[PDB]
Amino acid sequence: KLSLQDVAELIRARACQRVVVMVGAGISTPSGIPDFRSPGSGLYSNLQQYDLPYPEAIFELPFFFHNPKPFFTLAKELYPGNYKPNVTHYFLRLLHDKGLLLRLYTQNIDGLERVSGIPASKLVEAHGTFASATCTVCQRPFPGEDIRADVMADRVPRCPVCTGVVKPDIVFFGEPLPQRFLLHVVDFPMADLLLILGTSLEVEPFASLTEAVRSSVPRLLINRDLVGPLAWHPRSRDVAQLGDVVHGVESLVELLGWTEEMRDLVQRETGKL
Ligand SMILES: [Zn+2]
Repeated sequence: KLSLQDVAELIRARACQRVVVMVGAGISTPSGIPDFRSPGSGLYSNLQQYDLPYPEAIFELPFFFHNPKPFFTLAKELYPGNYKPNVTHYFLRLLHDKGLLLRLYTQNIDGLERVSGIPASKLVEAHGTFASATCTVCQRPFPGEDIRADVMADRVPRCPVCTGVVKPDIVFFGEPLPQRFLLHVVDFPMADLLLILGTSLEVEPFASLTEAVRSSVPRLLINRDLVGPLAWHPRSRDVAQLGDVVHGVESLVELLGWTEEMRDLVQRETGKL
């Protein structure tokens, strides 16, 4: 058995230079990111004014092409700017800056990884991103920055060449995952540490990735509770810090002796923001 502290030591001793992180919704709740599926919110209330059989319909093509305006409501809401990364995000920013981060697989679409300062090439956004868009009609690619004004103005972005709808590269139901997902073939075998923050590991094939790391490689789950493959097939080098994600992360930063540096990075970074 290893403890959180033992993992911290591997990092401190420089024995973990190729960390692979998987993270889910649990890291973005702190930043106040609303759940579109959860009642009681401002965003949930918004979508309720449209004719939708359930909230998940905004992620279905047939609905989109019937009426795109529901989706673009969620888009406006989640578009970069509205929200600020949290300590969880900057922690991953730190790992990058110490040359310790091999890759960061995320299932969020809120973009808070890009904002906290992590480079597209270190990221694999498994659910897609608002940081770019495709024309539905002619297949043309565009910077998210470009449909920005239309999305904040409640207008349906339209392609300049053919004037079709320009859609953020989010993944809808039935859609194949982004191309970058296939980086897992080379990232997981090569990982010396696997870190899993704030995800309940139900959605496949995301969950099954935790089974791609070598048995000699520790797997650390920081999360509300023990979940999926980590729960059903345990491994001897598995460590769980069960509890509040933010709390658990501050503990690791502590055990790593990164307190000072984290406190700082968080003040440059949200300063600017
Ligand atoms: Zn077009």
